[PDB]
Amino acid sequence: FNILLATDSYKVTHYKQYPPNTSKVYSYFECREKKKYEETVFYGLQYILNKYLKGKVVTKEKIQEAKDVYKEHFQDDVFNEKGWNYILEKYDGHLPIEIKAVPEGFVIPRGNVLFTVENTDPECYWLTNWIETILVQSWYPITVATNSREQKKILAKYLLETSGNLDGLEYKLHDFGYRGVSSQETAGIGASAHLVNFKGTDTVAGLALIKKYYGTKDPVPGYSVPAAEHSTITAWGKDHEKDAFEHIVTQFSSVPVSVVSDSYDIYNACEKIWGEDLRHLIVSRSTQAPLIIRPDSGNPLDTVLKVLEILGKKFPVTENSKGYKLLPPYLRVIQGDGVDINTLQEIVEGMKQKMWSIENIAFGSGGGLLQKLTRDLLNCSFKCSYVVTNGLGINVFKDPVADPNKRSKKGRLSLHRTPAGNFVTLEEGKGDLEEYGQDLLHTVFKNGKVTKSYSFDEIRKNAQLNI
Amino acid sequence: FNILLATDSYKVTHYKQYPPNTSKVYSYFECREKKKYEETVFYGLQYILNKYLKGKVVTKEKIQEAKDVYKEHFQDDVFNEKGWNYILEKYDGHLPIEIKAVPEGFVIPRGNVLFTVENTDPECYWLTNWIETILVQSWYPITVATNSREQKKILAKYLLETSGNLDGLEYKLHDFGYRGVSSQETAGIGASAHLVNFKGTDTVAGLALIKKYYGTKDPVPGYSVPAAEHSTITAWGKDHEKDAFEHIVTQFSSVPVSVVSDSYDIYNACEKIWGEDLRHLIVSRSTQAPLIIRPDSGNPLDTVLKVLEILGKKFPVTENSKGYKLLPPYLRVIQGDGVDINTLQEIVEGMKQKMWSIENIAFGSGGGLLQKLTRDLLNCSFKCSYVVTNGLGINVFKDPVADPNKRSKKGRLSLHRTPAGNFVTLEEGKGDLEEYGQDLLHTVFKNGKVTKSYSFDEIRKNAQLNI
Ligand SMILES: C[C@@H]1CC(=O)N(C)N=C1c1ccc(NC(=O)N2Cc3cccnc3C2)cc1
Ligand SMILES: C[C@@H]1CC(=O)N(C)N=C1c1ccc(NC(=O)N2Cc3cccnc3C2)cc1
Repeated sequence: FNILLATDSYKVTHYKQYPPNTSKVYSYFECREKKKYEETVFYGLQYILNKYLKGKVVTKEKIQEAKDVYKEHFQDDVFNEKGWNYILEKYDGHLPIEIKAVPEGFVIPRGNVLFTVENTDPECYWLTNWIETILVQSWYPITVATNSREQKKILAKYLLETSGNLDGLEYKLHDFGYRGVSSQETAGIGASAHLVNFKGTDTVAGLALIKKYYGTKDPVPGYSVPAAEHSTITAWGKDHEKDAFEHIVTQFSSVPVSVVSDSYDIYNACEKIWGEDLRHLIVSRSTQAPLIIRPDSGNPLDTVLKVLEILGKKFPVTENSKGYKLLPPYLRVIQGDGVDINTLQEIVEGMKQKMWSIENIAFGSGGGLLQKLTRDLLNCSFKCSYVVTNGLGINVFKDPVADPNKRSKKGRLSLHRTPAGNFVTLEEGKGDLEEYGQDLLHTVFKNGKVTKSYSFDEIRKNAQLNI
Repeated sequence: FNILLATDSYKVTHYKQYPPNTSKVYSYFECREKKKYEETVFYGLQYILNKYLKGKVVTKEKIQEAKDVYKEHFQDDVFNEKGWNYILEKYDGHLPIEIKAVPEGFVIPRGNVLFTVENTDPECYWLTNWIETILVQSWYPITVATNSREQKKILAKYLLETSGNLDGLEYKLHDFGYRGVSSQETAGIGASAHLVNFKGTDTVAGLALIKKYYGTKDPVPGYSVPAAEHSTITAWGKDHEKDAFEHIVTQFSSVPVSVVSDSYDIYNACEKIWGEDLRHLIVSRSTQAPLIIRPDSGNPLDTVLKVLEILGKKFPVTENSKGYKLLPPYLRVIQGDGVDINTLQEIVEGMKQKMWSIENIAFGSGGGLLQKLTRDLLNCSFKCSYVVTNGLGINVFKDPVADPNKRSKKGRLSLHRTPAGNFVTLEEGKGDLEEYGQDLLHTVFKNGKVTKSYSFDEIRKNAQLNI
């Protein structure tokens, strides 16, 4: 990795575009508010600080590599060799940068400063926005963690209404999205952002990232159970679906086992194969080792409601304290196809209307959880708010005529507790008046060293639901 | 990187789920047909073969790391230590796998075999689908390359109608999506997939991936020009937008320069600042070094049409051979906000309706180009089609009752030229009859060695538009 090749091309030319005699460029990141995701989980910055920004990031070889590449890329010699050499010689290749950030796991309303960046050496005014591209990728873990947590709110609300408790809440949305993300690296980041809110994952890459960059008291942050795919059923031949089911549940008789049942006909599998032919292998299983039946095709709501109606008539169904129907403890369902925040809400409301407890079901989400997200969802944005030119500080901003929603904040920023216990961002250095107590941002990075870190345990505690 | 921790958790348990006495598992990847992306660019497999699959991928330390992690992850000892040890001892940690693939750059209609995977050792039946997760991530570079190319078709069609040529087509869609993707790795893969079709990029990460894994005769596969951001304008102070514009165009007087002009009022910037105050610096510029005015806010179509109307009345507009209006060669426009395949089509059709040539404009796309894409768009899918159990080959498939569109192909597959010059996938080993030509799939991977490679130059040639 070469930080000199880890920015937008145009930023290579920016050191020649600022006003001459500029000693300071001070920039900030926010989840810009709109005209519905009203609060965001801050998670991911620490990963980036440690992997890409900290220590000796500049060498004589990296400056040369970059000079050679940009000479051909621009068909011109615009690369700032002198500026990068200054960093190598003065600070042994350590970035003269101060980053202040909200603590990780913190749940902040839209339109508040989450972190600030500035240069600590007047020579390195250009460096602040060089690293915009790297720092803005914070959007991804922030967004995954926020959208995961909003899904937990929906599951929590319906599990409480239909069961009267939150038992198993942290295992009800399982990460299926390893194959569905753009890269191995994305898989690690995304799975880690999900585990802020839940404990169930099949995206193994997430575990090593958490261990290396955050840490947990427990040996692993995430857990899984044995489960079939279409290959492990269909390999037996079309006329031997029963022989496949029997072999799989018998191999995993004393642990929970998920078996995809839609290879040929989901409704036949539930009613005839599970419901009659193999009934005797299901009803004998322990409460700690249920069969979990997995549909994976058709309208998600309609398929879940019909599978439950089928199983309710073949197995001894009970009625819980609140009047909702419950399968026996050895039998559960998981819907692992077409699950996003929208269809999740559709299914649990649909199940509630037909008097089925949410105790009965868990969800698998892949693309909906880790891939079908953009920087646009929470308006994740990095902008310059304050510069010092000719020894004079100026409050700086954009305010486009045709979009007031893209207006940026002015001057040096500070995050404060209101008297009612909410958050406010003070602009124009007004935090120095100390009318709102102390700044809630901490220095997390300074002059190539990480100065403050959080365990994955702390982050989980900060990210807890109200209830 | 540890390939033993680079799969879906549930696949760790699959070696116990296949029929006993299974010596072969043969699986295939396709872009499944629907009930409108009719043809896909095959690109990305080679990257994955070299980075993750080739050579000694298994060590005594990696088997132990995996055994320790999975023991805690499952709260059970399910990990196949024996199977992974066999690969270490017999093949010096080299994967006993054969992968056949269509050549990279190839444009194939939906629902055709793109690559096949199988084990070369009867012991390693389980290995074929272990690597599904890693191989299926091919969806991302395939999808980016396909969607980029469809956008090139739209640009090509309207540039021809309005100008009568394709001059500068390969520079008209510029990659802005470095900050908008989920990771550094994704940035590299995505930018590389775009450069299959175009030569303009700001996602620098793409250049090193191409050089390392593919190669070009040319020194670099992608190019860029100097450009401003809001920071390099707004840093001058609200009342000095003119002083900023003048400084920037003067610094980059002999090369093309992009200047974002919407910081406060885009319409004022075009009509008064560019159109009157600084007119004398624009009209003096060379045809090889134009000013490119950049709006970045408001309705994309409406803003482009109004900026052009403004500039058409302040600058000497010509009428080309085909009756469409053309700015002087020293003045061009780029729309770099809210550009996806849909809005791209909206704008060029809108410009055509108002008799503006597509010569006038180029596009910047970030999230639309590299992030706002899923595995669902082209139905990228990996399925088992053929097994050998008890020495007997079986043709295998899924066929869900409630979704015929998820039906998979049967038996050993082969890709052929039809007599009319189209593609067909033969099922059930029917390719072994010589009734069609040669199989177009070539062995690209066998027993830990990459056996066939393509230059980025070859891939570009294969991916060309007809015309
Ligand atoms: C163990 C949890 C808890 C629970 O209460 N229920 C009902 N279900 C659980 C569960 C059910 C199923 C799985 N795993 C799966 O079905 N997988 C794993 C997986 C990964 C990627 C693509 N497809 C699949 C199929 C994982 C956990
Ligand atoms: C030079 C190309 C070719 C051409 O014909 N036109 C009209 N425009 C071109 C061009 C126009 C603009 C740029 N670059 C930019 O405006 N950038 C670069 C960039 C990257 C990420 C986010 N924002 C920006 C702003 C690069 C190339």
